[PDB]
Order: sequence, then C-alpha cells, then structure tokens
Amino acid sequence: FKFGGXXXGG
Repeated sequence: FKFGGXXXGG
C-alpha cells in the first residue's frame, strides 16, 4: 500500500 505520507507492504 502507498499513500501521500508513505506506506509499504503493498
């Protein structure tokens, strides 16, 4: 996952 302030793990 990814959003405007980061993420990871898909």
